[PDB]
Amino acid sequence: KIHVNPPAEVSTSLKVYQGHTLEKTYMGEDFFWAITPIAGDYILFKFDKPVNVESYLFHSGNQEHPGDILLNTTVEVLPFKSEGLEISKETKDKRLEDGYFRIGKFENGVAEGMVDPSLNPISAFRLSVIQNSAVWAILNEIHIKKAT
Repeated sequence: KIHVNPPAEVSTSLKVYQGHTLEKTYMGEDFFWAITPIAGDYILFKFDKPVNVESYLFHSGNQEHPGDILLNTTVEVLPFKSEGLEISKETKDKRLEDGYFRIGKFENGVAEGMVDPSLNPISAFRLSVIQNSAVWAILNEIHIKKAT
């Protein structure tokens, strides 16, 4: 699908297969196709400006290769403000050492979810590969939706 995502510098540690780069998927042009993701691989969307994020949608696999999905991969967000924000005990528990919050993860090839209003606006979205994959990973759709 084609969405207008917030302007961003987009990068990955992953090796892509035959031109299937992350920037084209972010732009709606083609699907991302990574060779066998390993623990500690990431996909990074670093926004040019802070974004008030309502929700996110990542769909892995596609019609032609439906088992080429993202497994054991988390959804992490970097708040623009590092301090000056009360957050709940539950939300503090999701804070990583590098200051990203772990808000979600891939379940049967899909990650979709709301952003806690207390974390907005956001400077970056990251997808962290926590464990090794046997399968290649397609990203067919990326939608980061603005709340404002």
